[PDB]
Amino acid sequence: ADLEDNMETLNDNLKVIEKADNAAQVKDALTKMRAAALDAQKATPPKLEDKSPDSPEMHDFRHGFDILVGQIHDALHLANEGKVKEAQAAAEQLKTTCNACHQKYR
Amino acid sequence: ADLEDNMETLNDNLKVIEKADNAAQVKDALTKMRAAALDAQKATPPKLEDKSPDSPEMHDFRHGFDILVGQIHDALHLANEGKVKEAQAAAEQLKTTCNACHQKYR
Amino acid sequence: ADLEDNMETLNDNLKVIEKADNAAQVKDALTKMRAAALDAQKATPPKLEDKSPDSPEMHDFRHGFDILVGQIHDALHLANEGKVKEAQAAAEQLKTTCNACHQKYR
Amino acid sequence: ADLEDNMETLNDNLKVIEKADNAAQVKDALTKMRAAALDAQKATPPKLEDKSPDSPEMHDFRHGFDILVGQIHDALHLANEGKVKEAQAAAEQLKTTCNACHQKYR
Ligand code: HEM
Ligand code: HEM
Ligand code: HEM
Ligand code: HEM
Ligand SMILES: [Zn+2]
Ligand SMILES: [Zn+2]
Ligand SMILES: [Zn+2]
Ligand SMILES: [Zn+2]
Repeated sequence: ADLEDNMETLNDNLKVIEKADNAAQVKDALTKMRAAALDAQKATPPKLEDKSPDSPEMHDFRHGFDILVGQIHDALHLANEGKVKEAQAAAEQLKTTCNACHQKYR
Repeated sequence: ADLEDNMETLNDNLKVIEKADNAAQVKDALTKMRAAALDAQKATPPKLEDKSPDSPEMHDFRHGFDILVGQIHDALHLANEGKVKEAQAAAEQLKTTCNACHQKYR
Repeated sequence: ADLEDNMETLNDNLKVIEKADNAAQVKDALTKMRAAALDAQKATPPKLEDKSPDSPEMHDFRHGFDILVGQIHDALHLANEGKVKEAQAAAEQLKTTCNACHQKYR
Repeated sequence: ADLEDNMETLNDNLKVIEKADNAAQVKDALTKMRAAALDAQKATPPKLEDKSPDSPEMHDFRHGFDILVGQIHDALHLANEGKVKEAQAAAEQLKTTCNACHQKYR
């Protein structure tokens, strides 16, 4: 899908996690986020459609996703360890990464 | 693309890296590997077409990519730091991850 | 050294990075933070001096550092790639990790 | 402690993990390895006592530990998820990292 969609996914499951009750939910949600993130990856953001594919910006843009995915990956682990609360914390702190990118490229 | 393709990509650039001379090459090759890995991600391997999307296996399968991608990501950094040799080492040691997955799901 | 010290180090270089001008500075500062974090690691926080060494808390406490170190490591890479700005961003976003631990154990 | 010691620690718990039966053991052992690794970190290897602290080698040397610790961190997660076998696999594959450093600096 396109950015807007994967981003909608990202934001939806994030709220699902915040309202989540069981570790089952959190896991599934995070899993979708990973997918959404990995997909958002390939995309080229509007503010950067004039920049070349191998631009310092496009590279930093892609780097952001590697950070985001790495984080989800870990939060995932926590959910898998049954630790629902600290997994949610992990998800909440993800926002820092979401935001970060938004300033630079949204 | 489909697994076979992204896997071909993955294996080709790996050898490109082993035969690589300049940091420029390694970078580019690793970059391609990231793309191939991230894509291979979405795919569902043959040995697991009967297993549900949220199977312990399908999840572990996906996890391997997170490891692989993470590793490529760091190798990438090394290449960007001009450190061609240790980046190649990083690439060589990636194999451990490639193999790992192959036993369980290839 | 002891927590307070390594923590002071951590917070000092963090501001050094924020006021940093050249990539050389950022690198050096981040390098100090790595050392400081790696050291703070071994330590046992006050709120947890009654808890056993292998407590869920002492483990989570240790995990936080693994996250922090991991992040510093990557920020370091960026600095080495000459990318001073996104390296600073990487540092700023570290705080999320700093904070996270402080709620739970400070 | 000094390198030799942390290294002994590292190699001992590794074998403990290989002979390990319950997830409890694996966790505890890996935890010791982390401590041993993080400590080995600060040290200055013999082959590099003539090189300056900020040498390309001393830096690469330190980087190796960041890789090792990172890996241990993940194995740790697997143990915590009860997955004793794949955690042991994680541990076995760590050796690739152990070796790597030994060629360059042992
Ligand atoms: C889990 C974290 C994240 C969440 C929940 C999130 C959420 C959102 C949401 C809800 C939008 C709404 C606007 C729309 O698409 O119509 C948006 C847009 C956007 N996000 Fe994020 N985001 C996250 C991470 C990131 C990261 C890491 C990057 C950069 C690498 C990024 C780049 C963008 C961009 C470029 C847009 C503009 C899309 C457009 O053209 O409409 N986001 N984000
Ligand atoms: C850089 C590391 C890797 C390399 C170089 C690599 C390479 C290859 C190659 C050359 C094939 C050839 C057979 C073909 O596709 O026709 C293959 C197949 C396969 N690989 Fe990898 N691989 C890597 C990592 C991984 C990882 C991490 C996983 C698991 C998460 C994985 C899963 C598979 C599977 C399931 C197949 C079978 C594909 C098919 O149906 O043909 N690989 N791989
Ligand atoms: C780069 C991020 C971090 C910065 C800049 C930072 C900074 C600080 C500072 C300035 C103090 C001042 C109080 C003092 O020590 O006298 C402090 C205390 C403390 N920090 Fe951090 N911290 C960071 C990360 C962390 C992390 C990840 C943990 C947990 C694993 C942690 C645990 C603590 C604890 C337990 C104290 C109390 C120390 C005491 O007994 O005085 N910090 N931190
Ligand atoms: C878990 C993986 C590792 C294991 C099990 C391991 C194990 C060992 C063992 C058993 C020795 C025995 C010699 C002695 O100390 O008397 C040794 C030496 C050494 N290892 Fe490792 N090691 C590991 C990782 C590393 C890494 C990542 C580095 C580099 C960053 C490294 C650097 C060294 C060095 C420099 C020595 C020489 C110490 C001396 O002066 O005696 N090792 N290692
Ligand atoms: Zn973790
Ligand atoms: Zn690295
Ligand atoms: Zn990075
Ligand atoms: Zn993992």
